Amino acid sequence: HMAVKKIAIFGATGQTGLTTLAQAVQAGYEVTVLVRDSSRLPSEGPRPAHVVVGDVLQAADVDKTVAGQDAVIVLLGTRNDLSPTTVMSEGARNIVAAMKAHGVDKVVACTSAFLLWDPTKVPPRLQAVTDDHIRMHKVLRESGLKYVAVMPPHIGDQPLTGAYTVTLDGRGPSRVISKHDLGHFMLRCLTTDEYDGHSTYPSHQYQ
Amino acid sequence: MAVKKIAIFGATGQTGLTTLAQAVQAGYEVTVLVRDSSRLPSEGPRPAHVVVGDVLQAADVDKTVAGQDAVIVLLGTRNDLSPTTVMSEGARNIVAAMKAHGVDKVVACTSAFLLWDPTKVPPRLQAVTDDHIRMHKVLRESGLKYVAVMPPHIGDQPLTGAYTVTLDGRGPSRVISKHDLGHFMLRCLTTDEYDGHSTYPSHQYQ
Ligand SMILES: NC(=O)c1ccc[n+]([C@@H]2O[C@H](COP(=O)([O-])OP(=O)(O)OC[C@H]3O[C@@H](n4cnc5c(N)ncnc54)[C@H](OP(=O)(O)O)[C@@H]3O)[C@@H](O)[C@H]2O)c1
Ligand SMILES: NC(=O)c1ccc[n+]([C@@H]2O[C@H](COP(=O)([O-])OP(=O)(O)OC[C@H]3O[C@@H](n4cnc5c(N)ncnc54)[C@H](OP(=O)(O)O)[C@@H]3O)[C@@H](O)[C@H]2O)c1
Ligand SMILES: CC1(C)CCC(C)(C)c2cc(NC(=O)c3ccc(C(=O)O)cc3)ccc21
Repeated sequence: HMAVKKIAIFGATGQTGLTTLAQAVQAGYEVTVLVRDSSRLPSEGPRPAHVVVGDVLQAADVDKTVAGQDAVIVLLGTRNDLSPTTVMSEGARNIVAAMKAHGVDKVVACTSAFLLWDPTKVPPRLQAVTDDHIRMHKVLRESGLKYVAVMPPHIGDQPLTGAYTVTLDGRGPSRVISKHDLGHFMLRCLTTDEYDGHSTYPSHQYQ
Repeated sequence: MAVKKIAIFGATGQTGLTTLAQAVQAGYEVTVLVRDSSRLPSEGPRPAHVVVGDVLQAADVDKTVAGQDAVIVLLGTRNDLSPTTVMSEGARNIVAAMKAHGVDKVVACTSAFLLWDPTKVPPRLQAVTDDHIRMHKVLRESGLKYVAVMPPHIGDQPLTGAYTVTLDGRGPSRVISKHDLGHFMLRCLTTDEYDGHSTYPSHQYQ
């Protein structure tokens, strides 16, 4: 019945991206992914409708990915690399410009629950990556787009439940969210305007 | 000192716009150098003088620095991904103009990266950070009374006037509102105590 039907997913080959992609395909979305390496997509796994091979640091590649979409999901990250980086904030800059040029309004983007923390209490080893989450959140907040700021705590390997808590504009009662539940939530944000302009912290107790 | 007339370079950026607004509200006679005056707000506080030009033309810079009591430098080129000298070349023009016109006080903003180990700088920001360093040395070698403002993350929180200022080192917090940052650049015009120092404004925003 397709109010939102065509979506771009950035970071679809990552931990959360892969299950977000699987869930999106099963839910009937027509998914376009931007991937650096097509081999990162599972050969047996569910196939997106459209693959763009390129880099989020090329405006041209982002433009090709955002063209014609109804909404954008952002799950960019640096895997376990804790080095100083601007890939997420610069990627978000390109995504914002592409959305504005192509008339896409809705962006659901994952940073981190550390953006709800006292900034001085972030573990030093995570500060470089958190610094770029901060830069990225500022890019998206200042864009004027309909931006849902997803700020998860630890991403785990527990099941899909669809039963997690969503805390608005503050830290939630648990310190973990499964990658499957986080992906479920990213997609849920496509079906409602209630989180637009808010920060959201999904979390759950797996039992 | 008795600072009434200031030039602002970089007035159309995010920090420059609120520094300009606050300077006009406080009563400074502000001159700005802009490439396109349509980039200045049509409403609210407006500067007293507008020079149309850019910081890479020594004549435009001389026209902007002439007659001033102090200079505020809010130049940026963080669009740049690879070696660039716009900021340091601009500071060279500004220093030459201040010397020619007898202007002694410069308050310039670079980045708190200049107070961190260089391995803290993200690779795609190293070029702009390298030119921040070059601009800082151009101003440190100046012999002019130079306050180096080296802020951390610049946020959009409302003005508080309650931030802390750390001297020659990093402070406790890691963010400064663009409004508090502009407030501090203006405060540097009212005192000698920061001259020849690096300054790190920061605050925790409830
Ligand atoms: N407990 C946690 O792990 C945790 C907690 C809170 C927040 N976070 C944050 O949550 C977000 C998602 O985490 P995650 O574990 O699901 O992600 P991830 O496994 O790190 O995957 C990151 C995705 O971004 C892609 N990517 C990186 N650079 C790219 C580039 N230049 N161009 C195009 N794509 C690029 C990656 O592609 P490749 O496959 O080519 O590498 C990958 O698909 C991250 O930002 C993370 O920092 C994680
Ligand atoms: N973003 C951060 O979190 C952060 C943190 C620490 C430090 N800083 C640094 O603080 C400084 C200012 O902050 P910002 O973010 O507000 O900068 P910004 O938004 O990028 O503003 C750039 C300003 O620089 C002027 N400019 C650039 N090249 C010029 C040229 N040839 N001639 C004349 N003017 C020129 C521009 O004037 P015209 O447009 O009229 O040409 C413009 O007003 C920057 O250097 C930045 O790197 C930023
Ligand atoms: C850089 C990266 C991807 C490396 C891997 C780990 C180390 C896994 C990681 C962990 C977090 N954050 C959290 O795990 C977390 C947990 C609870 C709260 C909270 O209680 O608010 C907040 C944040 C953020 C980024 C990262």
